[PDB]
Amino acid sequence: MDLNNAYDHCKNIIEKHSKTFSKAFAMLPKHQKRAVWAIYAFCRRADDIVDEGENPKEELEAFAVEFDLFMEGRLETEDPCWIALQDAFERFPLDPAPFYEMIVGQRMDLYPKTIDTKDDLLHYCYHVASTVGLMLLPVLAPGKVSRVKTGAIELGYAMQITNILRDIGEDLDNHRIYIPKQMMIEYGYTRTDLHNKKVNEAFIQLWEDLAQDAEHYYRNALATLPEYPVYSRTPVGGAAKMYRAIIQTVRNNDYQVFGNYVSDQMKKQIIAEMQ
Amino acid sequence: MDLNNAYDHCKNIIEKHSKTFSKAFAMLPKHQKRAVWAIYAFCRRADDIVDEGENPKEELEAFAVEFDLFMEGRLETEDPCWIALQDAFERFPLDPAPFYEMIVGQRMDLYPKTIDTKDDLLHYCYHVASTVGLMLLPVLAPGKVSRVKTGAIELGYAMQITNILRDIGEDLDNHRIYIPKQMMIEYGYTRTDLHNKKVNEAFIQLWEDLAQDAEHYYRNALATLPEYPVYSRTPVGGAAKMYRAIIQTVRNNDYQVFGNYVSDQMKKQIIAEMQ
Ligand SMILES: CC(C)=CCC/C(C)=C\CC/C(C)=C/CSP(=O)(O)OP(=O)(O)O
Ligand SMILES: CC(C)=CCC/C(C)=C\CC/C(C)=C/CSP(=O)(O)OP(=O)(O)O
Ligand SMILES: [Mg+2]
Ligand SMILES: [Mg+2]
Ligand SMILES: [Mg+2]
Ligand SMILES: [Mg+2]
Ligand SMILES: [Mg+2]
Ligand SMILES: [Mg+2]
Repeated sequence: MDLNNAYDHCKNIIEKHSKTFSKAFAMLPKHQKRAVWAIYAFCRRADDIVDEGENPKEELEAFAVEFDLFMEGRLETEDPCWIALQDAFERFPLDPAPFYEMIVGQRMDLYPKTIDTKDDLLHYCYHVASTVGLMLLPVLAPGKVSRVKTGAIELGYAMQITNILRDIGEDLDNHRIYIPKQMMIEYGYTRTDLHNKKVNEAFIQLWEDLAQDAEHYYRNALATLPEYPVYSRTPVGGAAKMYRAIIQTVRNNDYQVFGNYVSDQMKKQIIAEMQ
Repeated sequence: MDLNNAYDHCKNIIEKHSKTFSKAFAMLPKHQKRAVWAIYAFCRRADDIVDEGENPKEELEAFAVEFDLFMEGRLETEDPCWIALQDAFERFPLDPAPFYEMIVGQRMDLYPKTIDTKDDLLHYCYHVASTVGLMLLPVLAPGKVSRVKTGAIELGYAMQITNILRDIGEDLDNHRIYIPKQMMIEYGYTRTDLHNKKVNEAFIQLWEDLAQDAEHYYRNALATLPEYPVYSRTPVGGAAKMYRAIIQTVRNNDYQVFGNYVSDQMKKQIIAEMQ
């Protein structure tokens, strides 16, 4: 297909995966929006290989090999995702380094893993979420990367921690735990408590501890919003605030995370306030 | 109850939990056999708190506090397990140190844990299995503890590794993995493979690697059998060989450990050959 239809393929991927990010980034000007769709599709394919694929090691290694060929300018393909990404790399000064770092992060999920400390948690969040922010920065803030970089990394932390806090039960059903072990020890929330899906006062203490770290990172990220060009402020601030709202949604549902969505109407409220 | 009925309570515990250990240790002379029942009951209560209890941290801490009171000679109780254990400690020179170390091992199972290396695996096996052997040694080999000690520790390794190899699926269903992560990486057996309960050629390579380590430890332990007094050789050698036979049982069932017992008749064959 031609470039328009290659980008349209990527628009469908983001629209199907995330109402929050699709709605936020649709507000960008044309070529920035299309580049974000292509970059998002690269992240989505990597994460889907590891989180949903049948042999994730072999399939992720093949994905990494293809991206190597892509960066050498030598990938010949009809895959719409690569056609779109080729244009984005040629149209904006995208840096391959965070793309490689994302693949490093996805490798972290291939084998059994225990998060021991908050520092362990942030190392994981950096490689699977902060890198996405770094991938997007040349599109969202041309010429201003170094002054918004730290906020973008911390927005990554905030969003990934939020994801983890929403998904404790879903991840447990998949034999994954991202809650730091030292935090379960600090608050007396045992593996047996988690296994029984117990929402007790120790659970809430631990959950709120992590949630407050996420809230701190969101606040730090939002403080950098005036340094973005005007056309990125509502997309980035809107993405940040709709994802942050997952936290209060879980609180309002009494921390029941063993069975949470910001409502369509609430997303529209947040976007309207940004605008 | 009196001492006879307190020990009988412990005989029932071992008979219900393990046909292998009950059959092996019933072959000991009277007072050694009764002491082994009491020591086994102490191990069984600790492991059951952590593996089957409802709040294992609080319940294991209370168990540890009671054992502290017991060792000070100040526990007043009607619990048959403590009455039996009191007699065993007064009748034989039992060393409290491995009893404390067992509780350290049980604490290891309270919170999320990843075994990374074989050394990590052996550290766990030492604290939950080798300590049992060390607890029993003054009863099984009076005056010969230091010359049979290393074999007893390695028999602990062999038995716990065997237990782990038999129980991979049962432990996975309980959100526990004892297979070393570095071994899954070495052989290319991913967390997704394990989650799908796949018995492929990479699984068999990993399983056989661990099984051969266990076989090495069994051989080392059995080489020390001539240093035991005659009345302990069939109990210890018989316990060792019936538990080792779990390995070949799993092999004969094509490594299907996601749904294995040595048969009653096979246990009788092993005991008869020892005798
Ligand atoms: C606009 C800007 C500067 C940054 C926005 C993009 C960033 C930094 C992160 C996206 C983070 C997440 C959690 C995507 C969901 S993938 P998932 O739901 O499958 O998550 P999982 O694989 O369970 O971790
Ligand atoms: C006679 C002599 C010198 C030593 C014999 C006793 C020793 C060293 C170990 C007993 C080991 C095991 C695996 C008991 C099963 S408890 P379980 O089936 O619940 O195991 P788990 O809690 O899953 O690890
Ligand atoms: Mg995912
Ligand atoms: Mg993921
Ligand atoms: Mg998630
Ligand atoms: Mg057990
Ligand atoms: Mg146990
Ligand atoms: Mg077991």
